[PDB]
Amino acid sequence: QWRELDAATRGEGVYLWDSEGNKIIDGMAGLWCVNVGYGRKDFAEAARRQMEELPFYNTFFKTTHPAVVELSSLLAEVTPAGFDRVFYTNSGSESVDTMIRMVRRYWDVQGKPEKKTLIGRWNGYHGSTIGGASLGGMKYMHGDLPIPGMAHIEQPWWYKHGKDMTPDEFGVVAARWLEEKILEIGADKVAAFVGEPIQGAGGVIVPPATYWPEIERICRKYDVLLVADEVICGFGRTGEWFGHQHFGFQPDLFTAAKGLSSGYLPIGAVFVGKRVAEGLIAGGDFNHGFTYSGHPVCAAVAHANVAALRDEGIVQRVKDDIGPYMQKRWRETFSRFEHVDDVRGVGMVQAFTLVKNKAKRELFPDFGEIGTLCRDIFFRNNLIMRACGDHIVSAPPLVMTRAEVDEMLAVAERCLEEFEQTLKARGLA
Amino acid sequence: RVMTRGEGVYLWDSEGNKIIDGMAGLWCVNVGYGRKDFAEAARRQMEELPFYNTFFKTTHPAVVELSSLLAEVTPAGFDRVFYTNSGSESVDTMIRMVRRYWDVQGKPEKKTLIGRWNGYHGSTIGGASLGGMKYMHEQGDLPIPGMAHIEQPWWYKHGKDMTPDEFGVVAARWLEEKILEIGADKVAAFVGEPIQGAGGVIVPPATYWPEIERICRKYDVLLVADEVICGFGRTGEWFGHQHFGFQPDLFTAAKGLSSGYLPIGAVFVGKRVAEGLIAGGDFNHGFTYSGHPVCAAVAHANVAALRDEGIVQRVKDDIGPYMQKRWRETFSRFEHVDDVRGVGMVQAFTLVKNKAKRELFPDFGEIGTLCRDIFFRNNLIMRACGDHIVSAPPLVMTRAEVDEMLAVAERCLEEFEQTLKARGLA
Repeated sequence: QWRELDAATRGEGVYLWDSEGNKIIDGMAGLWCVNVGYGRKDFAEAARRQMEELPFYNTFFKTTHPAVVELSSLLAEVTPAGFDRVFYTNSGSESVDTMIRMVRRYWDVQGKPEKKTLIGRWNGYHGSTIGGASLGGMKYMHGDLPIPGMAHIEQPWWYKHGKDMTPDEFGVVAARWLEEKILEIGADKVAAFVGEPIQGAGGVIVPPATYWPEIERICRKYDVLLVADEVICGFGRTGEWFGHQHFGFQPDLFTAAKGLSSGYLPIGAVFVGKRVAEGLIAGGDFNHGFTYSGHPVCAAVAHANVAALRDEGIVQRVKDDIGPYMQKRWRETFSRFEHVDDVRGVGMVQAFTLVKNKAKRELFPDFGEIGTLCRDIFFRNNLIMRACGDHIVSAPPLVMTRAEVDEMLAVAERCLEEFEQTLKARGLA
Repeated sequence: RVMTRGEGVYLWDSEGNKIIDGMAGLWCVNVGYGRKDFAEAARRQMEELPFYNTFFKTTHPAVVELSSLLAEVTPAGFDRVFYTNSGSESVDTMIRMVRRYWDVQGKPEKKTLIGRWNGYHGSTIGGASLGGMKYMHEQGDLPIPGMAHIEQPWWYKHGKDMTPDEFGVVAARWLEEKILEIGADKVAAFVGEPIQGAGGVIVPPATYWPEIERICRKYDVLLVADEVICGFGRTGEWFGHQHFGFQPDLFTAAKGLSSGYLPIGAVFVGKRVAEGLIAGGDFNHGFTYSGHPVCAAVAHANVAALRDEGIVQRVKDDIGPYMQKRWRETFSRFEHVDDVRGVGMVQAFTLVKNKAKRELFPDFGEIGTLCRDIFFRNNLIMRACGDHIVSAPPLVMTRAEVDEMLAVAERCLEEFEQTLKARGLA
């Protein structure tokens, strides 16, 4: 009946439940976002409390809503220095859209109305808004997109574009693709470069260690703003509070998604560095949001989420305990298989790639076909892992226990033992 | 001044001063404040299942339940809804659907959407482009391609010697002339708020929309209503386009769907367009898996209340007519107030330099801020859109509360007139 109306039961910890009684291991944590796992009844209480006390705070008053002030203050403590001014929204997509406007408007204030082009990457994802889909580098997205002033460079995907280079060597090369694009367009027309510290929807593409430092060198060289999209890597996913902290680059601003509330309520934000912030304040355009922005109820729940991620040592636990454990076990489990390679990951994000031949580094034809097939197995065994093309990705709730990790891998191991079984059964060597 | 509480149509500050909210948050708090039963709906849903995954072949029940409910309050033909987080996202999504739709029909050149100057459709790059705010077209480098604009049906300004009913036909035909200037083969849709809200509650003549609709059909152009404000009982009908009597192919909604208690939005897709998108496959995912359970649960409670408690029906039959009658009885006498207008529970008027010449004050907006500051000093929230003064209080407002709000409002304008003459601006 539910399927019928749709076409026209529970969650707790890292587990989900169906009406058939079967438990389900959610290795995706909703949409990369449910970082503290499900069943957080103190979040529900924080939401109720706020929706019964003050669910609104109107412009009429000089001040701003307490819960927002309280959230802004807590976030300042967990975010790196120079990000006191935050701009709240309802989603990561809206975050990206907003920062696209802030980026262009900033240069206007700086008396450089030519600097409007943002450079993204192919296979990069930055939301579903028109501007967001334009900044992204997905094909099946490209509403007459992209909009003007949007350019793209190739992604740091060593396995495919690495040739005979070492990852670190390929990191420099891949990063200098940006320099090439900048000189092609003209630095005076380039406003910013935007990238996920790790490409999420693109199949968890982890760039070499040399990549981001080189991207930053180039940005600073040509006076191009550096923007990180923490949509997925945000809030402990890599072990650090933010992806750009792990890879060691400092963006002028960055975008966050509902991971900020572990997906319990819709919310997002753009964190604006001092340099850019003073530019926007000098303009006066986004001053209304730096003050009045943020839905009270969502702020309250988001506050409790952040407070929990820090106070309960969930984030620190990813960097010290469960992260290193997940990476070692992930690599121990998937390195045996004949059609699995490029096993990768950091903190609580992992992935690998289904391949025809590991020796040749030969990918399967019709990139995506074999991935979906492997996904179907995962879904028959009540294990949720996502297939981005022929990439299998993982991103469970950060509070997952070592025991729960082994359990998940145990199931995943079966699925692949079967995957290669079906593979050879269909004649796909 | 610190806000402590909200109850019904009032806001209370830290000192105990009562504040009449004549704007209902942002045109959205329709059932009023102090709704503790919604808090329960949210609480319950968030403890049980505050999310849903695409592993199953099902859609979260709370969402299905909401969809099923909305289908009963929306006109026939609107069975499929695409949920979002805000009115802005709805507009942006609607833009992508409209264009994707014509791609399915083999008409890839049919991509230009037409809006109106002084129109408002969110704050996203696409929404701002479709909107007609000039102070908003420069920032962000707007508008984006495939976006055009026609003049607004503002009679007081562009009415000349025509009667409103005649002006309504002329204003509507601006759409046709634009379509022909661009070429019908390039026009994907026309988009408009049934009543321009942020523009200053611009109520078009009764002849406007019916003519707009005829033109859209004539040139095979999609018609899109933006119910960001008129939605959910504002005009007395569940949706503005119902009041003015036109059937859009899709319409967008904002957090009024949950009375602003939680961020939520939706795109309502008619038969024609829905069937089209399904043939594509681009959006088929969101017609089922889109929507946040908690927000959906609070929306369900809001919509259920709006209907089951006769709140909307009451606007149409009781407080609406009363509000309009009283609104006009109150402001008609003032020398520098004209174009007293409104319907249901959205009203407005315009501060003018001289009613005779229909002359407006210079620097449209300077005088609106002056008058607005008076409302605020007296703990009354009514918005100023230029020299336009607008009002859209909670639909559950009682008659006595209407009289109270109008009493203070009249007091503020008596002052306005005096400070106008004192400053030699009469």
